[PDB]
Amino acid sequence: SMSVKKPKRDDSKDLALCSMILTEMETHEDAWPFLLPVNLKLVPGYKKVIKKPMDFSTIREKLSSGQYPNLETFALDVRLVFDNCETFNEDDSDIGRAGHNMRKYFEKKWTDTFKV
Ligand SMILES: Oc1ccc2cc[nH]c2c1
Repeated sequence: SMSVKKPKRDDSKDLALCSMILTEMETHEDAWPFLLPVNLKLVPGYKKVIKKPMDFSTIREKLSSGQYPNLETFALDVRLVFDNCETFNEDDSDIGRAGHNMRKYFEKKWTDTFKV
């Protein structure tokens, strides 16, 4: 409360660390469904169904331009990519399984990097 401050973690490296995690995401062999925005006019239904599209390049743009207030808003956008993927694709479709794989990969790197 007022004039009573809880110790807060050192967040000085958060930008660099999220950037490094994102780079690893981007280089993963299963990243291809998520590298660029979905072709809004080539994937029928995607525009109406997916209310908040997100993808790695858009996350990179936002990260590079100071559009994430904190590391948690960055994680929200990454998870959004995979939540959207789950909504639209079958679990055992190539794109669906890629999403599950990428999510697992992200959450471990997230835990390992920040859950000190
Ligand atoms: O490459 C794709 C194609 C379709 C969807 C729907 C959510 N994420 C997607 C990624």
